Amino acid sequence: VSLGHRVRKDFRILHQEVNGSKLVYLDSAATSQKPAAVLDALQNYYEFYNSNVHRGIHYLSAKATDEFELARKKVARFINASDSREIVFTRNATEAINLVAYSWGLSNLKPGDEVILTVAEHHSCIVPWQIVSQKTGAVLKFVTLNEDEVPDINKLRELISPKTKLVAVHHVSNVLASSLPIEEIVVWAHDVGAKVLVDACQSVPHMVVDVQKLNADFLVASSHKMCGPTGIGFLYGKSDLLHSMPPFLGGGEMISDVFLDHSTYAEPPSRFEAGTPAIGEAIALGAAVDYLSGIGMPKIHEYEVEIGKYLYEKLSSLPDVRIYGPRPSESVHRGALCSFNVEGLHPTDLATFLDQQHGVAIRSGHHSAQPLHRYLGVNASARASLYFYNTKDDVDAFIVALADTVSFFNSFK
Amino acid sequence: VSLGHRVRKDFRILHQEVNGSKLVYLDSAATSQKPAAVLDALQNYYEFYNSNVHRGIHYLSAKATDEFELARKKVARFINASDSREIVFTRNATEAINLVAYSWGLSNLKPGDEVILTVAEHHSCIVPWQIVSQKTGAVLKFVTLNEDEVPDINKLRELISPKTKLVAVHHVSNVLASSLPIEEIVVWAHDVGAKVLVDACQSVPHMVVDVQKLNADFLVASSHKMCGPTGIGFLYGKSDLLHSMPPFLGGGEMISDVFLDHSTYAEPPSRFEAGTPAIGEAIALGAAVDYLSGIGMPKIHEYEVEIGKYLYEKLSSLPDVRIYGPRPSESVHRGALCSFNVEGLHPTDLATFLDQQHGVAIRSGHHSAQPLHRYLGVNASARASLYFYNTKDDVDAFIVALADTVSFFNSFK
Repeated sequence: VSLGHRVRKDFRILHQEVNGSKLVYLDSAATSQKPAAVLDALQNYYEFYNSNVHRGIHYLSAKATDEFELARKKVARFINASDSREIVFTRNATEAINLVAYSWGLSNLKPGDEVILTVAEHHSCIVPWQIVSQKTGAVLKFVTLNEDEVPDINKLRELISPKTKLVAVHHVSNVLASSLPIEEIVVWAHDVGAKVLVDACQSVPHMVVDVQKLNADFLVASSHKMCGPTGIGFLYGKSDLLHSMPPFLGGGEMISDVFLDHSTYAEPPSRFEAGTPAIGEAIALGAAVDYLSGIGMPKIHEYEVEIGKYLYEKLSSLPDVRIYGPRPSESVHRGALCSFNVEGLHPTDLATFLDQQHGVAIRSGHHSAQPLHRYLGVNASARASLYFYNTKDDVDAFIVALADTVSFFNSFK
Repeated sequence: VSLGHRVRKDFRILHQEVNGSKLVYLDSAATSQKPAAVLDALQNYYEFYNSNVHRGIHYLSAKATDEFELARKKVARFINASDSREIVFTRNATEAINLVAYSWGLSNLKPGDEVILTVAEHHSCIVPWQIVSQKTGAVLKFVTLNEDEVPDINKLRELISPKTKLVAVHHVSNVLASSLPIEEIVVWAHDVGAKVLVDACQSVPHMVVDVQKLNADFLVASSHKMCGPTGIGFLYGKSDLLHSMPPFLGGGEMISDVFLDHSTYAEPPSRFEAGTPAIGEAIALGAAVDYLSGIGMPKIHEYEVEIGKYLYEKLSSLPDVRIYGPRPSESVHRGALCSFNVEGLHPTDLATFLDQQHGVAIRSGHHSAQPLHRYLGVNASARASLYFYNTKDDVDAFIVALADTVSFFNSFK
């Protein structure tokens, strides 16, 4: 029994019919589905010990606070943070990136300072640093792709100079499925005195992530892509860096004392957590971490390797299909997703027909990476993305359905 | 059978023993408990149609998107917004206040501009404006209390001058249980060109709220206090005002087009909703709105006035008890909470004993209203706070338990 066929039972949502067909869900890169264990944890919180956290004294509040802070610890060890106080809870990675931009960026960046991105960056890792640029006078340096449709590592290294103060790049690309050598990027950046923000949204759900091994200064991720609930995500930041940073959001809970004239602030991470947090959601994210850890991130990543290659191979075997990004090898690792287009056909037509006639769920669009599509020469692409609850059977059904969809639209010549 | 005894069945969490005693929950001002209907809607989302929202072609996405946006309309209807596009989803009211402070505040407040608050303001409606003041040179004008321990409405009106640009005050106080004449205050502020932000966290869950009648410019509230999940809250704002406002958080979903050099932004409310939102939590908040509406907010308000009055009377019948805020009368109405202290005893001792020996859950501290307690001459107070699932029997148990607690600690003096 493959991993997918073993865990499929845990995910109630996959066991239904859509538009007359068995659902085939291949959009996990937009968001993941949740196992019973996570939903149980969420229900058990609300039904048995919901109360506001910290300084609540009474039994339910003490239990709520315990589990809440315990979930912070679970996330901390998942990414191997040295200290749980280096984990700050946000709504999503987007907010987490904004926290760094507002609190650290507006506080450390001067006119002339350089921030390095790639053209394959997600919008949440472009727009905040655009606004920081417009406020501070800092300049954005973009790393174009090479012949293998991945960010050019020597071009990136060339861009690292004493003017560089920040490198904000993806660990894994949500479109190209390519990875960056973060650990060595961090060394080159640190040699110059620059900080590295890692957009780890597509790596944390799918492979082992070690922030100490990476030595990254900031790392961001979203719960909803890693079998956890919507409405929570997290920011990792080195303790020393967080202690240096001013508050982002202000108000209740993040303060030490409040006077009419001024207020004093708590230390991280409470400094950056203003008002009542996503308590039940944090606790269920903890459960998602327990669930993923129970399977084993090595087991998951190795499985995604096999089904990802299988998806790449079968998709690429169709004529007129172009898959963006690198070709799989033992030197080039790919995430378990393919962004593609079919000659003469619009990806929205593909996605629509796949869903309506075959119950297959993919997405069409720029996938929040419009500049990348521009550099590739298109406005949109189709994307099939897997998680460990997908199977080879899912890929086969998708390929059959896609071949039928292509045949349909081409029949009109 | 009273409303409380009618609906208690809906709330699983109330039916348990803590510390050997039947639970008596009197901490709803800190957070509320959730009816089965809300939890079911949350579970139903995750088990059956979880998918990312907007521009998603496939069946599950279309359904999630429809329910997500329907939930936005349910919230707009609940507070009688004229347009659902005037509702912006946040993590909590604190964030919503921060949105206004950052987006509207920093781009409209100049050195010398005045912001009017009261000394009874919640920390989330104090600290963001302190920070804005520090950044723009604006100044805060605080309204003190009168002999009835409510904000001096005379001193408030007199503070209104051509220098005031914003009045940011509570609708109902989370400590005093008093209310402010918001509708009138809006008229006075608008006559000098000032905006009004209503902190409606203690009004939205407990009574009919009509933003068009109030004619408020901004209004904020948190889901977790109104039978909804943690992790979501909202900002209401007039469409013209929201349209004039620059983005707060930047990234995916809030954009129109993203280029390497700059980005354009969507219109409200998408403009202010960056990255994947708390999709499931928003849907559940809509279910909470459906639930509260099914009971009836006038019926809820009527019931809280009765049990709130009952609580005040019983508590004030105990010797050496002082309740902060105004006395209940035919002209002056209190919310269903009492913040208090007992002569010679610390409120933390009261709360701890009540929980451990009697299973009674209340709160001790400054309840994120520190300048208010300072003003009143104390560092902290005890607070018992009710919702419509509380009964007179709960109040009787509390008073019995409190009398015993007072007896215990005074037995050593």
